[PDB]
Amino acid sequence: MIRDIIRMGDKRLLRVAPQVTNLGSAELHALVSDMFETMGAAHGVGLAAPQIAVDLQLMVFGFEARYPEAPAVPLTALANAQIEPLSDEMENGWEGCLSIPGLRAVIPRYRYIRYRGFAPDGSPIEREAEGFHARVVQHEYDHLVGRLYPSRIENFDTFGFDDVLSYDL
Amino acid sequence: MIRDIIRMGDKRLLRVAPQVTNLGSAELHALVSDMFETMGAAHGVGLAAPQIAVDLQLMVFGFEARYPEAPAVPLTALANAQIEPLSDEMENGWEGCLSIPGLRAVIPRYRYIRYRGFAPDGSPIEREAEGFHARVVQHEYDHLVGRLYPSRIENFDTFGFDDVLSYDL
Ligand SMILES: CCOC(=O)CNC(=O)c1csc(C)c1
Ligand SMILES: CCOC(=O)CNC(=O)c1csc(C)c1
Ligand code: NA
Ligand code: NA
Repeated sequence: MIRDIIRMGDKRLLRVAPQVTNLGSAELHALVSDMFETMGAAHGVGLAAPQIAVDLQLMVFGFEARYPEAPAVPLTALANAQIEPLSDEMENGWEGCLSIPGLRAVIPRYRYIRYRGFAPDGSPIEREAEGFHARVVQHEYDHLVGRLYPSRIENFDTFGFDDVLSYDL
Repeated sequence: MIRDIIRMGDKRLLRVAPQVTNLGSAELHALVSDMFETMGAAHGVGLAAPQIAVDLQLMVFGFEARYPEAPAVPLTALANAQIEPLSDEMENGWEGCLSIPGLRAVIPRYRYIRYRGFAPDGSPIEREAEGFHARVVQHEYDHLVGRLYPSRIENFDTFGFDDVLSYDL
């Protein structure tokens, strides 16, 4: 089932979500399937559970094919994500958010991370990630601690409506 | 004539506008009349010339009657505005912007200012202003130096879509 995505301004996006504790359950599997369905209908590249007003440490992300420079990111559902930078190096790049429709900004992120957590069937996931793959997971992780991209913008010249911006990163 | 209001992302909002040098002219008077007409159709409380893609130090503002707590602000067209705080005191309050439709945030502004400049007929204007009157003029003045309200937000919990926010200032 497609779920409504809540918009910035909704206090439910500002919460610190608790951990997932029903790994392997039918209920988590249904939630995850809704999330992938919801992300897909919205043409997203990542979606975090608080964006459908579900207070849990859970995100889905990935796509084959709008982010032209971005290589494929495997379709992944990750519960209880933890992230650690693997270098100090920051890289700037474009982000939008389905809870902030119409807009985008340049945001600095760590270029190189490791992330760890669990797949919905309860098996561990741990991966080193870089570039857009890494950015997507850091952006979704922010949602789980009640953070959205605008509080991360450094250059406000790059923040604007997607159909109007001509900032050349 | 109603002019298109350009949206955030348009580089023309990021310019430092030059001064008005045609005080008393038919051309300025027509521009000002368009501005008041444009602001009115959009139900604004202030509009700055760069928001209609006119690179000039010029703003219109004021209204009898959406900002419930706000008393009447006289209808005013101000060219070559200069602003000086009359106290260090900051006050938080809600702002939106016609170049950023759908959104609003809490923004700190000086509670008490003086502003000076010229009416379109070339006579001097100078006024002490406080509260919402003061805020409106500071917000429009920012447009003349290529600044929009998001680069002034301190509390990102208060930034969101007008139909969704339940932040209680
Ligand atoms: C209609 C398509 O909109 C979008 O996908 C806008 N961008 C995102 O939602 C996004 C999530 S993580 C990240 C790095 C970007
Ligand atoms: C549709 C009505 O929208 C608005 O008026 C949104 N707020 C403004 O544009 C504004 C200009 S100065 C200031 C303090 C607020
Ligand atoms: Na919070
Ligand atoms: Na600028």
